[PDB]
Amino acid sequence: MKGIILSGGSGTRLYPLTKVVSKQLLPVYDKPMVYYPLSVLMLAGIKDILIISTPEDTPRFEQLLGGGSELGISLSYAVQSSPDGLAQAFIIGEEFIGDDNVALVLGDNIFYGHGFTELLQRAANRKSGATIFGYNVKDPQRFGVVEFDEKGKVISIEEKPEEPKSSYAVTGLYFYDNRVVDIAKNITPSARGELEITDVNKAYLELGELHVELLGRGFAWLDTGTHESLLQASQFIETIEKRQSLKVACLEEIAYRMGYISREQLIKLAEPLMKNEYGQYLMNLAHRS
Ligand SMILES: Cc1cn([C@H]2C[C@H](O)[C@@H](CO)O2)c(=O)[nH]c1=O
Ligand SMILES: Cc1cn([C@H]2C[C@H](O)[C@@H](CO)O2)c(=O)[nH]c1=O
Ligand SMILES: O=P(O)(O)O[C@H]1O[C@H](CO)[C@@H](O)[C@H](O)[C@H]1O
Repeated sequence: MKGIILSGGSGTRLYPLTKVVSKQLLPVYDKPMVYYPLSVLMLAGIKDILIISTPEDTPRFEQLLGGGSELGISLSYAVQSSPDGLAQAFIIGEEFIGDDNVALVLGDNIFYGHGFTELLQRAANRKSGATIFGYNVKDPQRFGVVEFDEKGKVISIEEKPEEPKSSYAVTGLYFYDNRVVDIAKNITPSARGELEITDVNKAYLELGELHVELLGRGFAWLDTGTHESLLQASQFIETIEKRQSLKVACLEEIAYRMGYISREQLIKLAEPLMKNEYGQYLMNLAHRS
């Protein structure tokens, strides 16, 4: 399965932070934002990943992450000329996707919680339909909103409803079969002038093939869309990491844990970073039993 990170957008709300740095290059505690959605695709077992960003920012992401060989993965890059909707990911990424199933993750979403890798690996191994992830939120009218019955069957999905039918946001992580490319080609802009992911998901719902996994209250799903929310996400990750000996979204650790890279390869990544605590962490892991 392949994956796409949609890592463009204007980041207008974060001005002036996003005058000359991509929102997705801003820190979440100690790591560039994009590390977090990338780590989610890696943990799902996805090794062939396309990163989409603006004309100006795409080369900045390639500078940061390269082609992926350090991580035992393949990273490729494409440009989105204007932020005209999430569903454009599949249009820009058509040649990349080919005949394969594909997951999409949004650049500014931060997922963390127990039990998450099992849900990911389940979604990644589901060969048919669309899987979305719902999460109970305070202000559901800000988000795509999924309404489901007693058996978890989707009833409705609506983008930023004025009268939300549930408190469940449709978070920025989506797994699709190959039908998504033709679906994305056949939707039209909304009132926001965007080719909405919600409309991709409605196409699967028409077919009875939109499947929702619930991310329960013990899970954290944050986004970094405002100054206040970006600082709050940074604090959250800081708290988790301070207490534990383990890091969140340490890409090189994940590459090792997923078996994408060897112990020797991890040592070689740690060496030029021994001047800092991040390299020290990687070295310590490589030498653990
Ligand atoms: C609407 C839109 C969002 N984005 C990204 C920026 C944020 O990470 C997220 C916004 O939901 O998606 C794009 O890259 N292109 C777009 O067209
Ligand atoms: C195993 C591993 C999990 N995680 C995250 C995924 C889940 O949100 C949480 C529990 O697995 O920790 C990492 O960020 N790095 C790792 O190396
Ligand atoms: O934040 P945006 O771009 O308004 O909203 C976008 O991401 C949200 C998740 O972060 C989803 O709930 C929305 O369906 C999607 O259109």
